[PDB]
Amino acid sequence: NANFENFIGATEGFSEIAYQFTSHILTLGYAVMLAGLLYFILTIKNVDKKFQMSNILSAVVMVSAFLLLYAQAQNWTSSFTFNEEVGRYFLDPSGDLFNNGYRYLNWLIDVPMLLFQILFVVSLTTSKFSSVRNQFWFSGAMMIITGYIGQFYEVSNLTAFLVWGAISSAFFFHILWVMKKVINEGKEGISPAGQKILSNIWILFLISWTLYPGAYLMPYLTGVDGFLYSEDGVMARQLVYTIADVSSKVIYGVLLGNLAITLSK
Ligand SMILES: *C/C=C(C)/C=C/C=C(C)/C=C/C1=C(C)CCCC1(C)C
Repeated sequence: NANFENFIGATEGFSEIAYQFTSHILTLGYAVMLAGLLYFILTIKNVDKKFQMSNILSAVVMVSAFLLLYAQAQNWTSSFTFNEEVGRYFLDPSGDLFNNGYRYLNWLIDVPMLLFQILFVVSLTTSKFSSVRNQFWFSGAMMIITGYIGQFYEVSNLTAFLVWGAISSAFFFHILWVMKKVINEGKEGISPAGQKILSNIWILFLISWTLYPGAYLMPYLTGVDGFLYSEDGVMARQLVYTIADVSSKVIYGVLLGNLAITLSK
């Protein structure tokens, strides 16, 4: 499937470093998700019943993430193979080829649940649960779908690639706007400690989620002839994605659990 990983792998190839590093950073990804899974399971008892749906959604996200990131990892290593002559790893015809599908599926599943789960920890004031939920779920699904559409043109048609990226961005923008409202309403009438944690959650959410569109554009951030437009851009992209995954899923989940506990007090 015509993507950048495959482009680079089929033309320049990947240095030992780029291929080993990338492989290791992916393994950390799914490793951390597994640890996260066990954490959210074990600690579920630490929060009042009325918050436990958040912990549950954390656990489920962990399952999803671990399975698909693990599959992704195996895909990476399988797709590229070493050539003694040039001393680099090249896209392997006997392999399945690298597939972004695993990640974009993970997003499709995880995005709704991550947005949903905060609604079980914080209380809204003037907004309706059902309104916020539907707005999250819709825009979350649209954002990933348009992104996925765009990813097809990454190499083929960099114009459409960006256009769909921008449409995706629009939906992203809508999500941020709703989450801002949720968090602000969540703060009213809770302890300053809780407000502290909600402030932190916002920042983590804002940064961690923005990493994704960053890694999506990563290869072209230096132009077509740029440094990033290479195995290094693949390296960077996958690193950032992995940093975003851990942040947006595990750390996000941890913080919500901590918020829940202060609200039990
Ligand atoms: C746990 C996985 C998460 C939270 C994935 C989130 C993914 C995004 C917020 C993706 C955003 C994108 C854009 C805003 C434009 C470019 C295409 C995407 C999908 C990377």
